[PDB]
Amino acid sequence: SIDVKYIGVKSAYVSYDVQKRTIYLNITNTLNITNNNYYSVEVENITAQVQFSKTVIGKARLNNITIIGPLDMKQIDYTVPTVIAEEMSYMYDFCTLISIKVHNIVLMMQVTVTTTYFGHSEQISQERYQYVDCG
Amino acid sequence: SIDVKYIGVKSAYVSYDVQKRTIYLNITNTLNITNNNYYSVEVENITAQVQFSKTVIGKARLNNITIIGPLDMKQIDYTVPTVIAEEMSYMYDFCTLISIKVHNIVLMMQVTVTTTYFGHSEQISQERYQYVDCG
Amino acid sequence: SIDVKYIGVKSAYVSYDVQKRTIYLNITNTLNITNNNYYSVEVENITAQVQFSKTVIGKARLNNITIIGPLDMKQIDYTVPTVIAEEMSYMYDFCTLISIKVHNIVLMMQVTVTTTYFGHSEQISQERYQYVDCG
Repeated sequence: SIDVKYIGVKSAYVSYDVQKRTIYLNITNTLNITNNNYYSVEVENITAQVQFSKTVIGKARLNNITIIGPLDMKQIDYTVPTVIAEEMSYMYDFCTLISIKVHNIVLMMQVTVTTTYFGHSEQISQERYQYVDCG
Repeated sequence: SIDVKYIGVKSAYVSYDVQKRTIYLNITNTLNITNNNYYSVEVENITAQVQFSKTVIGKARLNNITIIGPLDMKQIDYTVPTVIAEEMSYMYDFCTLISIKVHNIVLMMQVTVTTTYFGHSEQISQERYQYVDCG
Repeated sequence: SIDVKYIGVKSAYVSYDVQKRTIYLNITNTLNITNNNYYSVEVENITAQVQFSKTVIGKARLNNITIIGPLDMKQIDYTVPTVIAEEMSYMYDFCTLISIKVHNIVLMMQVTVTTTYFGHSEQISQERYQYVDCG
């Protein structure tokens, strides 16, 4: 909720990059840094009362107070039919990165059917650092 | 919730990168750093009352107070039918990274059907550092 | 919830990288670091009362107070039918990384059907560091 960075190559606070045929003579670097971070997050002071029927007296009658009726979920449901008569395939792959007909699914249910949740929740995902290097 | 970084190559606080045919003579680096991090997160002070029928007196009658009725979930349900008569395949792979018809599924249910959860929850995932190197 | 980094190659606080045909003469590095981290997280002060019928007196009658009715879950359920008459396959693999028709499934249920959970929960996953190196 504060510092969510997607960085491409490198990250630094103080950085030097000296490359590619350069001359770097008799310099004098002098840093005097003071970097302090005082995070104080999410400090909560909650005070909740959650009743469904508080203080019913005197010959009353209640019925179907909270009814979360018929429920249906069908999250990932997909059909990929394929009807072929004659198929011929040729793949000549060199220093590549292929993916054919794969199925990558990620599903994360944090707080599903419940009642009266308090506190904090968090869901984080980051995947598939794939890589190919040829010389 | 504070520092979630996806970094590409490298991470540092103070970094030097001196590469690729360079000359680096008689310098004088002098750092005087002061980096302090005081995190104080998620400090909660909760006070909850959760009743479903508090203080019912005097010849009352209750019925079907909380009814989470018929429930159905079908999360990952997918059909990949394939009808072929004649198939011929040729793969000539060299220094590659292939994936054919694989199925990568990840499913994480943290707090499923329940009642009156308190506190904290966390879900984190990061997968598949795959890699190919040829010289 | 604070420092969740997915880093590509390397991580450091102070780093030097001196590579690839460089000359590095008579320098004078001098660091004076002060890095202190005071984490104080998740400090909770909970005070909960969770009743379903508190203080019922005097010839009352209750019925079906909390009814989590018929429940069904079918999480991972997928069909991959394949009808072939004639199949011929040729694979000439060299220094590769193949995966054919594999099934990688990961399923993690932390807090399934329950009542009145307190405290803390955590789910973490990170898989499949696969690798191929040819010279």
